[PDB]
Amino acid sequence: TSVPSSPLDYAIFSKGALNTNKNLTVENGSVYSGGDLTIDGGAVFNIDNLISKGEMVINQDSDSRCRDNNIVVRNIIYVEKSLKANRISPRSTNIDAKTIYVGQEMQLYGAGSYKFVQLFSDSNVKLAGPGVNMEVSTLASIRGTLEVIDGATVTLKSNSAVYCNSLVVRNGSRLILENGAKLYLATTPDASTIISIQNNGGTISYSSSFSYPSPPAEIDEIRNRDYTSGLLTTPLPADSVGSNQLGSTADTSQTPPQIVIYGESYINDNEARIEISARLGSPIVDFSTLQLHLISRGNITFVGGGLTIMNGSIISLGSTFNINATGNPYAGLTLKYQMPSPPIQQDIESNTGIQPSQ
Ligand SMILES: [Mg+2]
Repeated sequence: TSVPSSPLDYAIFSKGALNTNKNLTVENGSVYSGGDLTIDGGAVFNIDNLISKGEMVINQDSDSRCRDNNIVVRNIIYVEKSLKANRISPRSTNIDAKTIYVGQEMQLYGAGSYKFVQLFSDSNVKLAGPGVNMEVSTLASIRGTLEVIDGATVTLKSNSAVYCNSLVVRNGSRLILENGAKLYLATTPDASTIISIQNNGGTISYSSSFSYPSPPAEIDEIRNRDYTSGLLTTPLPADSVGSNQLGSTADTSQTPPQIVIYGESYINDNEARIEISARLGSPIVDFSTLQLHLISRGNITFVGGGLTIMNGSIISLGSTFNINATGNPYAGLTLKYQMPSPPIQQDIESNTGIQPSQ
């Protein structure tokens, strides 16, 4: 349930708005955006936390070089504003999270399986369209309306507890209660809605007097933490070797070695490889050979036609951040998170000054 305080815990950390590339695969760590977080089609994540301090948007892309979104979050999805899962047939957006909080509206249009242990919304939750299927396994607190339309379904799993102001279900949609599930509604719905509920041994309390569950502590922690406390405005380092526009520090005390690349204005990967080769004193064709940390205040671009595989992390400390693939928008990036070694942690801390609040 703990959410990491330091940008070094993140597979991808963005100070400002984050726009991902298509066919992004992320394994381990967390992902954070201090502004709007736009996830492009074909995201496949298996991460601990996914945080946006703005709007979150999850896109779909029917190009045959693309694929479905499959987002698995072991702890928390946090969205300060609205979450919007867009719809492009015949794609799916599958999301499986322990805890999701959305401060404004949750709008699920793209088909997919959305599975939450606990859901907290400070507004409405709207599912619209064929194949849009949500399951709540334990708890949900929805301060506005739960709207389930146009073929969408919602399943309240056994012994779950769900608290909503209002419920609307119409247009070929269903709300399913499994055994012992408890639904509490502050109001009484219309006839059509009621006849769209399939109650398999649960209980519905209509126009019920109840208190909402409040989001777990972790939520207010995320809301009140300034994730870039202490951040300097010093430009990221550059050095004369390699590419004059980039800087680097290496840790060769392990094998494979670790390296941090700094690009104040941007980083492009073929230029990063020139910096890497110069710093390590050896030829480098790719990155699977290496633990790599890329830190910029501009965009990070992967220029190959093909998939880039890396181990490490990506940190943007600029106002906004795009991960771009210009060889072919579908080239893809696979990122396996790895914590930097202590010397590289210290180097990054020194050059940026981020000091998380204790
Ligand atoms: Mg250089």
